[PDB]
Amino acid sequence: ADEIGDAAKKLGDASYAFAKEVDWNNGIFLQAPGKLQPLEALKAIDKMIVMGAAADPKLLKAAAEAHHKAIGSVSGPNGVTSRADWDSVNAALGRVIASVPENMVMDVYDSVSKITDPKVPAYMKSLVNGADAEKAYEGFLAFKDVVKKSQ
Amino acid sequence: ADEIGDAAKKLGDASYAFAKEVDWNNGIFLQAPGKLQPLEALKAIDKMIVMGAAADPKLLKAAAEAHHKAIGSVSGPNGVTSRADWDSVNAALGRVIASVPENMVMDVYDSVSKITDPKVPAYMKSLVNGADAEKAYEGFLAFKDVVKKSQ
Ligand SMILES: CCCCCCCCCCCCCCCCCC(=O)OC[C@H](CO[C@@H]1O[C@H](CO[C@H]2O[C@H](CO)[C@H](O)[C@H](O)[C@H]2O)[C@H](O)[C@H](O)[C@H]1O)OC(=O)CCCCCCCCCCCCCCCCC
Ligand SMILES: CCCCCCCCCCCCCCCCCC(=O)OC[C@H](CO[C@@H]1O[C@H](CO[C@H]2O[C@H](CO)[C@H](O)[C@H](O)[C@H]2O)[C@H](O)[C@H](O)[C@H]1O)OC(=O)CCCCCCCCCCCCCCCCC
Ligand code: BCL
Ligand code: BCL
Ligand SMILES: CC(=O)O[C@H]1CC(C)(C)C(=C=C/C(C)=C/C=C/C=C/C=C(C)/C=C2C=C(/C=C/[C@@]34O[C@]3(C)C[C@@H](O)CC4(C)C)C(=O)O/2)[C@](C)(O)C1
Ligand SMILES: CC(=O)O[C@H]1CC(C)(C)C(=C=C/C(C)=C/C=C/C=C/C=C(C)/C=C2C=C(/C=C/[C@@]34O[C@]3(C)C[C@@H](O)CC4(C)C)C(=O)O/2)[C@](C)(O)C1
Ligand SMILES: CC(=O)O[C@H]1CC(C)(C)C(=C=C/C(C)=C/C=C/C=C/C=C(C)/C=C2C=C(/C=C/[C@@]34O[C@]3(C)C[C@@H](O)CC4(C)C)C(=O)O/2)[C@](C)(O)C1
Ligand SMILES: CC(=O)O[C@H]1CC(C)(C)C(=C=C/C(C)=C/C=C/C=C/C=C(C)/C=C2C=C(/C=C/[C@@]34O[C@]3(C)C[C@@H](O)CC4(C)C)C(=O)O/2)[C@](C)(O)C1
Ligand SMILES: CC(=O)O[C@H]1CC(C)(C)C(=C=C/C(C)=C/C=C/C=C/C=C(C)/C=C2C=C(/C=C/[C@@]34O[C@]3(C)C[C@@H](O)CC4(C)C)C(=O)O/2)[C@](C)(O)C1
Ligand SMILES: CC(=O)O[C@H]1CC(C)(C)C(=C=C/C(C)=C/C=C/C=C/C=C(C)/C=C2C=C(/C=C/[C@@]34O[C@]3(C)C[C@@H](O)CC4(C)C)C(=O)O/2)[C@](C)(O)C1
Ligand SMILES: CC(=O)O[C@H]1CC(C)(C)C(=C=C/C(C)=C/C=C/C=C/C=C(C)/C=C2C=C(/C=C/[C@@]34O[C@]3(C)C[C@@H](O)CC4(C)C)C(=O)O/2)[C@](C)(O)C1
Ligand SMILES: CC(=O)O[C@H]1CC(C)(C)C(=C=C/C(C)=C/C=C/C=C/C=C(C)/C=C2C=C(/C=C/[C@@]34O[C@]3(C)C[C@@H](O)CC4(C)C)C(=O)O/2)[C@](C)(O)C1
Ligand SMILES: [Cl-]
Ligand SMILES: [Cl-]
Ligand SMILES: [Cl-]
Ligand SMILES: [Cl-]
Ligand SMILES: [K+]
Ligand SMILES: [K+]
Ligand code: NA
Ligand code: NA
Repeated sequence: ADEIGDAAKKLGDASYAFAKEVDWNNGIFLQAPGKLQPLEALKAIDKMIVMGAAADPKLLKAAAEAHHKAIGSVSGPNGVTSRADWDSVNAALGRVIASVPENMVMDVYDSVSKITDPKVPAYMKSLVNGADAEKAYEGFLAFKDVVKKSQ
Repeated sequence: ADEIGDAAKKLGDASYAFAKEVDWNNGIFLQAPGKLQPLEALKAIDKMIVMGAAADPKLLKAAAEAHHKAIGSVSGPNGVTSRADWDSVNAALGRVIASVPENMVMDVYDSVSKITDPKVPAYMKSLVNGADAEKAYEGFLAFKDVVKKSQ
């Protein structure tokens, strides 16, 4: 047990209503988030490869194992994993994020934001309950504070 | 140095003409290979997650580092990496493949083949020189024989 684990459980309370509302079987997630810009997208992938090469190998392994288990408990019409496995996933990703320097995480965020059309967040939000999306994001802000303290 | 490394250099001789011919900046690679079938595709991704969780963490790390270096040497109008970095990539992936049981690798191959439309290989081949694609594949057959012997 650790503090990211505890923080993940508060994140779930804040965000699992939102996770149940997203239709995870929508084909839209395979689409570029706006115009496909292969050269800019390669830049964003390079930043993620750098981050992955720097991330703790055991925490990467655990994150994969948590997603395999989360695939096993998908149910309902939107393909949502169980609440326990949602929390498991979020804690294991928080530990990966904490295992690399802050600059590597911001470089993925900035490099992806460059290729994301400004309409994409509001479009996604419009498909779920907006209050539950707000509550999920406020959850995320509290969670990343604990992550940063282990980082 | 190892035998997969040596085998990668013979693979490059056989396959780098083909790699120069693929237009790696084509947007088509983001598309599903045929009809998007989210539930079947999740099955194929689950098999890759299982394989990744079982793969040697150091060899996964080295494979990411080799792709970061290969992104650095992209040139020309098709986005092809250098010949040296092509070989580097192929040897590092061969080592990952050798670090897990044969069944995990076949389960990814079978689970992806299930979602790949039968026209997709011939369509891809039609965009390059067909003899060089054949030579690249015969390379791959010789390479996977060395991989299997380290596996
Ligand atoms: C096949 C090859 C591989 C293909 C895939 C690889 C590439 C993947 C690219 C596609 C994924 C991108 C689309 C994701 C959209 C979700 C992000 C979002 O909705 O974000 C919404 C926000 C909204 O903006 C925020 O809005 C906030 C509003 O808060 C206010 O209001 C709030 C509640 O409303 C709270 O009350 C809060 O306290 C109050 O401050 C603040 O103003 C913030 O400053 C502002 O940042 O937009 C932002 O962050 C701006 C940037 C948006 C995009 C940034 C990306 C975010 C995630 C990047 C990391 C990885 C993603 C890919 C990796 C794949 C995984 C392995
Ligand atoms: C954003 C979320 C993430 C998105 C992406 C995740 C999912 C990705 C799915 C999209 C990628 C799939 C499309 C790839 C097509 C390339 C495969 C191919 O052209 O293959 C062509 C072959 C042609 O068939 C072969 O044809 C051969 C012909 O050989 C003959 O002829 C030859 C030369 O012509 C030689 O002479 C030889 O000696 C002689 O035997 C033999 O008959 C073989 O038995 C037969 O298998 O089709 C086959 O294998 C049949 C199966 C074809 C598809 C199988 C997949 C292959 C690769 C799977 C592994 C990973 C891919 C995804 C992972 C992502 C990476 C991290
Ligand atoms: C071995 C490594 C792991 C893995 C490592 C990572 C890492 C590392 C990250 C992702 C993130 C994401 N992964 Mg993952 N991921 C894996 C397996 C999967 C599988 C699968 C089939 O198993 C799927 C479908 C996905 C899907 C996703 C997306 C939901 C998301 C990227 C788009 C995004 O930002 O949407 C928006 C994201 C969500 C809807 C997820 C929940 C986010 C928070 C907790 C709550 C909602 C807040 C707010 C409303 C919306 C997001 C705004 C912010 C700017 C964060 N991953 C593998 C097994 N994944 C990224 C992410 O979520 O970025 C924010 C991320 O940082
Ligand atoms: C950390 C892990 C690694 C990684 C791990 C893997 C693993 C593991 C595999 C892939 C494979 C692939 N990866 Mg990779 N990959 C990474 C980074 C990338 C990046 C990036 C921007 O850095 C890109 C663009 C890609 C692109 C690709 C595709 C070319 C390919 C999956 C589709 C396919 O089978 O096409 C067909 C493939 C090619 C055109 C590549 C060369 C194949 C051989 C050597 C020569 C051509 C033979 C023949 C003509 C065509 C293929 C037929 C066969 C059935 C093999 N990877 C990261 C950093 N990648 C898979 C693959 O190639 O399956 C065959 C695979 O097994
Ligand atoms: C081989 C292998 O290992 O694969 C694994 C590798 C990983 C990395 C581990 C992995 C993973 C995680 C991944 C890739 C997550 C990807 C997330 C992508 C989210 C995409 C989104 C949000 C896309 C869009 C596109 C939109 C377009 C919207 C618009 O066009 C619309 C409609 C109408 C227009 O008029 C206006 C518009 C509004 C502009 C939108 O609104 O959103 C996974 C899945 O495990 C597979
Ligand atoms: C060895 C091996 O296998 O490697 C493989 C390993 C993987 C894992 C499979 C792999 C991969 C994927 C990777 C690394 C994905 C990385 C994802 C990073 C996500 C980062 C996020 C969300 C960052 C942020 C930053 C934010 C900042 C928000 C704020 O600052 C803002 C705007 C304004 C402020 O006022 C307040 C604020 C709120 C502070 C935010 O909101 O979000 C890869 C590439 O395949 C390699
Ligand atoms: C088709 C289908 O059915 O797919 C099914 C597939 C599954 C797997 C079963 C499934 C599922 C679950 C999924 C996808 C869950 C996704 C979770 C994503 C979690 C992402 C996390 C936590 C990311 C971050 C990024 C962080 C960044 C933090 C910082 O940068 C920030 C901000 C500010 C800096 O100053 C300091 C900092 C600390 C650096 C962080 O702290 O955290 C589902 C729903 O069932 C769908
Ligand atoms: C070859 C093949 O087929 O592979 C298949 C493999 C799979 C794995 C089966 C597959 C898949 C599934 C995938 C990747 C799923 C990824 C899902 C990502 C979902 C992202 C969502 C919901 C994003 C948002 C963003 C939002 C933003 C809301 C806000 O910012 C807004 C507006 C303003 C403020 O209020 C703050 C805010 C509240 C922050 C929101 O509210 O939500 C797929 C696609 O089938 C392809
Ligand atoms: C977040 C993160 O970590 O992301 C990283 C995660 C990874 C896993 C490390 C990673 C990687 C590797 C990946 C995903 C490789 C994906 C390869 C996909 C190849 C896709 C192909 C071939 C798609 C198609 C679609 C076709 C459609 C063809 C047709 O429709 C056409 C035209 C005409 C129709 O009439 C008939 C038809 C012929 C049927 C086709 O012929 O081919 C990467 C890139 O590093 C990003
Ligand atoms: C901890 C962590 O970060 O995990 C992350 C790590 C990654 C790496 C980023 C990640 C990932 C991606 C993974 C595992 C991708 C796996 C790719 C596997 C590819 C397999 C291939 C090509 C297999 C084959 C089998 C073949 C068989 C061909 C033949 O039998 C046939 C037909 C007929 C015979 O007569 C002759 C024959 C020729 C013998 C072939 O031709 O090809 C993931 C999921 O994101 C998790
Ligand atoms: C947008 C853009 O510019 O992107 C740029 C991005 C880059 C990275 C810079 C770039 C590049 C390089 C790239 C993608 C290279 C891809 C290489 C893929 C290599 C895949 C390999 C070796 C896969 C396998 C699978 C194997 C399976 C073997 C077996 O199953 C088989 C068969 C039979 C079983 O009985 C025994 C077995 C042993 C289990 C194996 O042996 O090997 C490029 C070209 O510049 C494009
Ligand atoms: C959000 C966003 O934008 O992300 C972006 C991120 C990136 C990384 C920038 C990006 C990218 C690039 C990607 C994934 C590239 C993947 C390339 C895969 C290429 C696959 C090819 C060539 C496959 C084939 C298969 C062939 C088969 C030939 C044969 O079987 C045939 C017929 C018959 C026999 O003769 C045997 C044979 C000879 C075996 C062939 O000949 O070739 C993209 C797409 O821009 C999206
Ligand atoms: Cl506890
Ligand atoms: Cl571009
Ligand atoms: Cl040598
Ligand atoms: Cl389906
Ligand atoms: K479970
Ligand atoms: K180089
Ligand atoms: Na460790
Ligand atoms: Na090792």
